[PDB]
Amino acid sequence: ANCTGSFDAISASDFVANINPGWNLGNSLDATPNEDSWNNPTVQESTFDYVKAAGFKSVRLPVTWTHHFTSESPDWTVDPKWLQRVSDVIDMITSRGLYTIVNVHHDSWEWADVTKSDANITQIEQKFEKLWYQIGTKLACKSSMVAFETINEPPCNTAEDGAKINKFNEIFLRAINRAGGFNAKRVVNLVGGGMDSVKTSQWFKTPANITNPWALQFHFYSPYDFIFSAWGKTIWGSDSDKSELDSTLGLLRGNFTDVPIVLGAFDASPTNTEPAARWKYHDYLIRSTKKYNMSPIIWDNGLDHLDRSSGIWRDPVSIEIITNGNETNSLPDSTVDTSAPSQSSSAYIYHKVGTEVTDQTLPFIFNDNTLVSIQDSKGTTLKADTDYTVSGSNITFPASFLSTYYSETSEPGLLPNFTLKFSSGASPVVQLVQWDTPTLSKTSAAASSISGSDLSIPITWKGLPKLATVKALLNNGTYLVDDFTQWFGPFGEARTTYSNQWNWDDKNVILTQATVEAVVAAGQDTVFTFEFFPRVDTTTNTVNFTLTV
Ligand SMILES: OC[C@H]1O[C@@H](O[C@H]2[C@@H](OC[C@H]3O[C@@H](O[C@H]4[C@H](O)[C@@H](O)[C@H](O[C@H]5[C@H](O)[C@@H](O)[C@@H](O)O[C@@H]5CO[C@H]5OC[C@@H](O)[C@H](O)[C@H]5O)O[C@@H]4CO[C@H]4OC[C@@H](O)[C@H](O)[C@H]4O[C@@H]4O[C@H](CO)[C@H](O)[C@H](O)[C@H]4O)[C@H](O)[C@@H](O)[C@@H]3O[C@@H]3O[C@H](CO)[C@@H](O)[C@H](O)[C@H]3O)OC[C@@H](O)[C@@H]2O)[C@H](O)[C@@H](O)[C@H]1O
Ligand SMILES: *[C@@H]1O[C@H](CO)[C@@H](O[C@@H]2O[C@H](CO)[C@@H](O[C@@H]3O[C@H](CO)[C@@H](O)[C@H](O[C@H]4O[C@H](CO)[C@@H](O)[C@H](O)[C@@H]4O[C@H]4O[C@H](CO)[C@@H](O)[C@H](O)[C@@H]4O[C@H]4O[C@H](CO)[C@@H](O)[C@H](O)[C@@H]4O)[C@@H]3O)[C@H](O)[C@H]2NC(C)=O)[C@H](O)[C@H]1NC(C)=O
Ligand SMILES: *[C@@H]1O[C@H](CO)[C@@H](O[C@@H]2O[C@H](CO)[C@@H](O[C@@H]3O[C@H](CO[C@H]4O[C@H](CO)[C@@H](O)[C@H](O[C@H]5O[C@H](CO)[C@@H](O)[C@H](O)[C@@H]5O)[C@@H]4O)[C@@H](O)[C@H](O)[C@@H]3O)[C@H](O)[C@H]2NC(C)=O)[C@H](O)[C@H]1NC(C)=O
Ligand SMILES: OC[C@H]1O[C@@H](O[C@H]2[C@@H](OC[C@H]3O[C@@H](O)[C@H](O)[C@@H](O)[C@@H]3O)OC[C@@H](O)[C@@H]2O)[C@H](O)[C@@H](O)[C@H]1O
Ligand SMILES: *[C@@H]1O[C@H](CO)[C@@H](O)[C@H](O)[C@H]1NC(C)=O
Ligand SMILES: *[C@@H]1O[C@H](CO)[C@@H](O)[C@H](O)[C@H]1NC(C)=O
Ligand SMILES: *[C@H]1O[C@H](CO)[C@@H](O)[C@H](O)[C@@H]1O
Repeated sequence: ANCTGSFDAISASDFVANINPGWNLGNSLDATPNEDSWNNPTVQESTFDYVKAAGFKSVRLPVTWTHHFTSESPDWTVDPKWLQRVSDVIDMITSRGLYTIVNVHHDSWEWADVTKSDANITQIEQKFEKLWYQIGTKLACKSSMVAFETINEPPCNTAEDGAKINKFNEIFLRAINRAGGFNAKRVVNLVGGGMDSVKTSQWFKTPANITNPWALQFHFYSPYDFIFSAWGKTIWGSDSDKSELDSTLGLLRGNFTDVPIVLGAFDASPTNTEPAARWKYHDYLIRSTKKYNMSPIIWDNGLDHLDRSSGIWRDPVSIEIITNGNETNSLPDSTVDTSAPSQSSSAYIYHKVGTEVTDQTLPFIFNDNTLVSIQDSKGTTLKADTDYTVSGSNITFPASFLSTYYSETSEPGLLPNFTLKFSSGASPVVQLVQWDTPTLSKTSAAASSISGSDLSIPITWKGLPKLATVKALLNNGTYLVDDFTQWFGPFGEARTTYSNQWNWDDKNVILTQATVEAVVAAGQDTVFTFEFFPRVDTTTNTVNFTLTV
C-alpha cells in the first residue's frame, strides 16, 4: 500500500528495551471462532487504560485467523471485517502509547501444524503466505510501535520439523515485505519450535539475507509441574528450583548471545498456584530476565490477572513484581522442600475451626528492605510493636490481635487480608483464612451413573475455595495415573494434574470425563482424595471419594 504518516524507524534492540514489560490480551482476538467466543467479552478500550496505568509499556496482541477466512485455496481471503477489527484494536493500543506485537496464533495447531501426519505442507505454506500478505497489507502503514510475530508456539518435534519452522519465518518475512508500506523496516519477532527455549536453541536458523530489524521470541512455562499444577506440586523456590530456571534461560541466551530476546508469554496463574510460591517464582523470573537481558510479557487470559470490567488486578503483587525490574521485593517465605511432611506459606495466616487462637509467626524474605506499615483490607492500619512485631525475618502477630478477626467457632472462609508495605518493591498480601476440612455431597458413585460428561461433585468449601490436588489410587494400591510420581514425596505421590484430571468451580470439585475413563479401563474401584490448603499433612484437610465400576 501507499502510506501517509511518518514512520520513525527503531532498531530491534530499542524496540525490545521500550516494550519492557508487556501484557497479553489473551483469549480475545485469539479466541475461536470470534473474540467473545471464550471467557472474554468484546474488546473494549478502557482495558488498555488499565494496562497502561499498571506500568506496562506494550500489549502483545494474539490473533487467531482460522475462522475468519472467506475463501480457501488458492487465495485464502481474510474477512475484511476481521482485518479491520484487528487494525482497530492496534489503534486502541498504540494511541495510548503502548507498543504492540501482533501474530498468527491458534492457527499454529488448527491448520499450520507441520508435525501432523496428513498435513499438506504445500497448502500450509501457501495459506500462511497469503495470510501474512493480507495481514501485512492491512497494517503496512502502522507506525514503528507495531511489530509482527511469525506464529505462536508452532508444534515442532524433530529437527526436520524445526527446518519447517525456519521456513515459516522466511515465508512470513517475504509476505510482509511484498505487502509494502513501512513493512521493510518493521520490527519482527522470529520464532522457534513451540517457542520452547531448547527447540529454538536446537533448530532456529536466522532467515538468510534478513533485512528487517528482528528479535527472538520464546515462551516460558517451566517447571511444568508447578506452573500447570501437575502431580501435587504446590511449592516453588528451592535451590534446585531457582537453578533449573536460571539454567534454562541462560542456555537460551548463551545460544543467541547478541540477539534481542522477547519472553512473550509466561505465567504462574493466581487461579491455581499458591501465592507465596508464585511470588517467589515471578520475582526470580524477573531477576533472571534482567540477568539474561530478556523483555518479559505476562500471559493473561482475562481470569488470571486484570478484570477488564472493573480494572482490579486480581494479583496486584505479581503485577508490582513484573512492572519493576529495578526494585528489590520482600516476599513471604514458604516450604520448598518436597520431602517435608507439612507445607507452610507466609502468604496466609491459617486458623482451623475448633482450635484455639494462637500467635502466628510468618517468616519473610526481607532482602534488606524494612517493613514500613501494614494495612488490612478494611482500611485499618495496624500498630507496629502492638498488633505485630518483627523478629529477625519473622513477623509475629499476637493472639489478642488475631482474635479480633476470628475465634475458635467463627465461620470458615476468607477473612480480611493484610497488605505489607516495605522499604521497596512490591507490597505482599497475607490472607487470613478460617479453615475446616470440607465436606462432599456424595462419597461414592458408579462410573456408569456419572458418564456422559465430567463428574461435578458438590462441595462445602470451608476456608480457601481452591482444590490443591487430587490423589488417585486403585483399590489395590496401584496409582491411577503416572506411576513415576511415586518419587515426588508425601504431597506428590499418586497425585494427578489440574485441568487434565481434576478441576473445581464455585460449588463443585470436578473429575474430568477423562479421569472417569481411566477408572473404567482400570476395571477397579479407585479412591480419589481431594486436597485443600493448608496442606498441613496428607490427610486432615482432605476429603475422600470413591468411584465404583
Ligand atoms: O485460567 C486457566 C483455566 O481456565 C479455565 O477455563 C475457563 C475459561 O476458559 C475459557 C476458554 O479457555 C480455553 O483455553 C485456553 C486458556 O484459557 C488460555 O489460558 C490458554 O492460553 C495459552 C496460550 O494460548 C498459549 O499461547 C500460551 O500462552 O500458553 C497459554 C496456556 O497457559 C496456561 O498456563 C498459565 C495460565 O496463565 C493459563 O491460564 C494456562 O491456561 O489457551 C487455551 C487454549 O487451548 C488451546 O491452545 C493452546 C494449545 O496448546 C491447547 O492444546 C489448546 O487446547 C484446545 O482448545 C480447544 C479450543 O476450544 C478445545 O477446547 C480443545 O479440547 C483443547 O485441547 C478453552 O480452549 C476454551 O474452551 C474455553 O472457553 C469456554 O469453553 C466452555 C466449554 O469448553 C464454554 O462453555 C464457554 O462458553 C467458553 O468460555 O472461561 C470459561 C470457563 O468455563 C472455563 O472453565 C479452565 O477450565 C482451566 O482448566 C484452566 O485452563
Ligand atoms: C484482599 O482482600 C480483598 C477484599 O477482601 C480482595 O479484593 C477482591 O478482589 C477480587 C479479585 O481481586 C475482586 O473480585 C472482582 O470484583 C469485580 C468488581 O465488581 C468483578 O467484576 C470481578 O468479577 C470477574 O472476576 C472473577 C474472577 O475473580 C470472575 O469469576 C467473574 O466472572 C468476573 O469475570 C468475568 O468478567 C471479566 C471481565 O469482563 C471477564 O474477563 C471474565 O472472563 C468473566 O467473564 C464472564 O462473565 C462476563 C460477565 O461478567 C461475560 O461477559 C463473559 O463472557 C464470561 O461469561 C471479580 O469478582 C473483589 O471485588 C474484591 N473484593 C472486595 C471486597 O473488594 C483482594 O483480591 C485480596 N487480595 C489478595 C492478594 O488476596
Ligand atoms: C545451547 O542450547 C543447548 C540446548 O539447550 C545446550 O545444550 C544442552 O546442554 C545441556 C547441558 O549443557 C546438555 O545436557 C547434558 O547433555 C549430556 C550429553 O547429551 C548428549 O545427548 C543429546 C541427546 O541426543 C545430544 O543432543 C548431545 O549432543 C551434543 O553434544 C555432543 C557431545 O558433547 C556433540 O556431539 C553435539 O554436537 C551436541 O552439541 C549429547 O550427545 C548428557 O549426557 C547429560 O546427562 C546432560 O543431560 C544437553 O544435552 C545439551 N543439548 C544439546 C546439545 O542438544 C547448550 O549448552 C547451549 N549453549 C550455550 C552456549 O549455552
Ligand atoms: O501444545 C501446543 C504446542 O505447545 C508447545 O509447548 C511449549 C509452550 O508451552 C505452552 C503450551 O504447553 C502445552 O503443553 C499446553 O498443553 C498448552 O496449554 C500451553 O499453552 O511454550 C513453552 C515451551 O516450554 C513448551 O514446549 C510445544 O513445544 C509444541 O510442540 C506444541 O505442542
Ligand atoms: C492392581 O490392578 C491393576 C489393574 O490392571 C494391575 O495392573 C496392578 O498390577 C494391580 N496392583 C498390583 C500391586 O499388582
Ligand atoms: C482417605 O482414605 C484413606 C485410605 O483409603 C485413609 O487412609 C485416609 O485417612 C482417608 N482420609 C479421609 C480424610 O477420609
Ligand atoms: C508449617 O510451618 C509453619 C512454621 O514455619 C507453621 O506455622 C505451620 O503450622 C506449619 O507447620
